[PDB]
Amino acid sequence: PRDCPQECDCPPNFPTAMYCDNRNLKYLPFVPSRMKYVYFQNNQITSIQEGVFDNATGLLWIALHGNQITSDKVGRKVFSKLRHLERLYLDHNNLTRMPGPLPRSLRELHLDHNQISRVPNNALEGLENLTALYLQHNEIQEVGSSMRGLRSLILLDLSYNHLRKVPDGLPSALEQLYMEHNNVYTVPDSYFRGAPKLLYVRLSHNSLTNNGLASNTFNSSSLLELDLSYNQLQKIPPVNTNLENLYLQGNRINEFSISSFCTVVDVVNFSKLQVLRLDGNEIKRSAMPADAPLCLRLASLIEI
Ligand SMILES: *[C@@H]1O[C@H](CO[C@@H]2O[C@@H](C)[C@@H](O)[C@@H](O)[C@@H]2O)[C@@H](O[C@@H]2O[C@H](CO)[C@@H](O[C@@H]3O[C@H](CO)[C@@H](O)[C@H](O)[C@@H]3O)[C@H](O)[C@H]2NC(C)=O)[C@H](O)[C@H]1NC(C)=O
Ligand SMILES: *[C@@H]1O[C@H](CO[C@@H]2O[C@@H](C)[C@@H](O)[C@@H](O)[C@@H]2O)[C@@H](O[C@@H]2O[C@H](CO)[C@@H](O[C@@H]3O[C@H](CO)[C@@H](O)[C@H](O)[C@@H]3O)[C@H](O)[C@H]2NC(C)=O)[C@H](O)[C@H]1NC(C)=O
Ligand SMILES: *[C@@H]1O[C@H](CO[C@@H]2O[C@@H](C)[C@@H](O)[C@@H](O)[C@@H]2O)[C@@H](O[C@@H]2O[C@H](CO)[C@@H](O[C@@H]3O[C@H](CO)[C@@H](O)[C@H](O)[C@@H]3O)[C@H](O)[C@H]2NC(C)=O)[C@H](O)[C@H]1NC(C)=O
Ligand SMILES: *[C@@H]1O[C@H](CO[C@@H]2O[C@@H](C)[C@@H](O)[C@@H](O)[C@@H]2O)[C@@H](O[C@@H]2O[C@H](CO)[C@@H](O[C@@H]3O[C@H](CO)[C@@H](O)[C@H](O)[C@@H]3O)[C@H](O)[C@H]2NC(C)=O)[C@H](O)[C@H]1NC(C)=O
Ligand SMILES: [Cl-]
Ligand code: NI
Repeated sequence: PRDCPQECDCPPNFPTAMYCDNRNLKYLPFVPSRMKYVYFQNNQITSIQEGVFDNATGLLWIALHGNQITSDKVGRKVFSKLRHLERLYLDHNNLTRMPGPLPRSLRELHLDHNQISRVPNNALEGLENLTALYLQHNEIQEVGSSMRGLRSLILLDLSYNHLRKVPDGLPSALEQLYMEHNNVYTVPDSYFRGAPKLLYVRLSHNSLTNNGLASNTFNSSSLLELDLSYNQLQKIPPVNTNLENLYLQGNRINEFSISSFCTVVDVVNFSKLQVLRLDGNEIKRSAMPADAPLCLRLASLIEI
């Protein structure tokens, strides 16, 4: 049992892999039953025909990035019988909608550099082993509640999109969240309290104003780095003493309030901030009081 499409290469030393990448292919051949790894990247494929993977029920990897696939030419239920699929690469195509339904066994999903306009609420239903989701460089306007059920998700990249609203609910294991270069103008009260293990957040180049925030929005005990540069902030939003890096350059901040870092300062209460950028705002260095180091006791680099 070693049949192989003529346009592809199947190594004898590794009979469960099939290489069809970078060959000017125009369509997908039907995959042999034994295959676990298939590589179709960097061709001129335009469609994923119905039933293409139905013989290979043991597929783990599918690489389809770097083609010209459109959403109307993704076959019906084409991924449905692949109940062990772990990794799927669909970045750099011509997709306008989320493909699906997707197998509940997925661990990584790449969908960046397409033209996806929206993530419906049920688009990622049941993917409880998904650890990384790449969606940057699309035209997404909203994702709704699609992220709530992803119990294993560590990384979510939504940067360089058209987001008007932050995701309505975050999963509990999330550590990295990137949403820079979007159109966010509001963030709700206690938004990050639902993500106990969140470490890195980027929200630069959006349309944030203090009136669109709550007092405690960015006060979270888990955060290490927070990037909010080039918004339209007039005041330093309050933060937790655990925060280590804060970027606020290119805003409209017109006062230095020490109470944004520490509500009370004593021998054991103080900010652990190491890096702080406040340059490109409406304050001079003299706006920072002489006794500021009592609060910012660890600040090694402060730019104003
Ligand atoms: C996709 O899969 C089909 C069917 O797979 C068959 O059913 C599965 C449940 C497994 O048990 C497979 O092992 C099994 O093959 C493949 O078609 C099948 O091809 C084989 C040839 O290797 C056919 O067997 C032969 O059939 C002739 C005619 O009856 C006999 O004279 C021979 O003695 C021998 O038995 C088998 O009949 C055929 N099955 C069907 C339903 O047509 C198909 O090749 C495969 N495609 C790829 C690309 O892998
Ligand atoms: C899949 O998408 C590619 C790329 O689409 C490009 O990026 C998008 C974000 C939009 O901005 C699109 O407007 C943009 O094209 C498509 O490739 C594109 O094909 C068209 C023709 O089909 C190309 O236009 C030509 O451009 C040359 C100059 O190089 C002119 O001389 C021609 O007269 C003609 O106008 C376009 O340049 C090309 N873009 C890229 C980046 O290669 C692709 O067609 C599409 N595939 C499907 C199946 O929809
Ligand atoms: C979500 O993922 C879990 C667990 O995945 C596991 O953990 C990873 C870190 C890796 O180590 C993976 O290799 C590993 O599978 C899935 O649960 C697992 O399901 C498989 C069935 O496909 C179970 O296989 C069994 O394993 C036992 C040995 O304990 C054998 O005796 C059996 O014959 C059978 O092969 C596996 O045990 C099970 N693991 C756990 C920890 O539950 C889960 O299926 C997956 N979710 C979805 C929807 O696919
Ligand atoms: C950032 O957030 C911390 C902690 O926030 C606490 O936990 C959240 C989940 C919410 O439930 C908050 O409501 C809650 O306060 C803030 O630290 C907290 O500051 C308050 C002062 O407003 C402390 O409360 C006071 O404590 C004294 C002495 O115990 C009492 O006498 C007072 O009556 C009053 O209750 C609170 O103890 C303190 N918590 C911790 C864990 O340190 C922090 O102020 C905030 N930062 C900014 C800039 O707003
Ligand atoms: Cl980039
Ligand atoms: Ni880019």
